[PDB]
Amino acid sequence: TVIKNETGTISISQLNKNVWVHTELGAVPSNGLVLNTSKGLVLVDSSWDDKLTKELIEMVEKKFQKRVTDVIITHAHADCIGGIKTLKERGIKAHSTALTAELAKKNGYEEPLGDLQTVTNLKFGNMKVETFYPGKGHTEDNIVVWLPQYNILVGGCLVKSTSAKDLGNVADAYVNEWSTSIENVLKRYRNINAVVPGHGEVGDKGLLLHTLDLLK
Ligand SMILES: [Zn+2]
Repeated sequence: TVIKNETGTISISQLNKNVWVHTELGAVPSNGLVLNTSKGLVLVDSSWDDKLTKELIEMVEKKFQKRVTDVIITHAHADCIGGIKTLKERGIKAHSTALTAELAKKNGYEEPLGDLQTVTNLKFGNMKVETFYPGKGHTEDNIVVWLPQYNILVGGCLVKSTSAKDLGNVADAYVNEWSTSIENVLKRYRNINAVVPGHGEVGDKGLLLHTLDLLK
């Protein structure tokens, strides 16, 4: 099941019952998650900017007939925190680590909550979510999201997709530490099913090994 906007720059597809993957084109595609809970919609990352972000929010609210209550910002880059202004004026809580919050202000973005610690467990209705800071990699502040009831890992931009041969923007990256950070994710979650990369299609733990390979 896949739903798109008239333009084709925004799509939302179902992973399973309450988990969907949203993708926006900026033409570079960017992934995020949409969690349908008994108490509102929770998103993992926003979109490139405020127009795409408002538009994404509008679609999911229309489809599920619920409000987006929270959003998890994985790092301080446009494809993740691009629509923080949109989120704040709609009363949407933008969760982020303290580091991500200061880096956002540093990049001229409105500041997220800065409430997430190294390991944080959030539960929205019946939907369990865990955020984990593995260390520096793609950016200094990048975190991953884990859904223990489905064993789905949102590696975000710390993980590259299967056909990706480029690590992307490393001007802000910590290439050398990146590998150790992926290892921490691997040691922390032993039984991973699906992993969502920041760009590209959903895969498995093989995506993390693939990324470590690119990093060698
Ligand atoms: Zn990034």
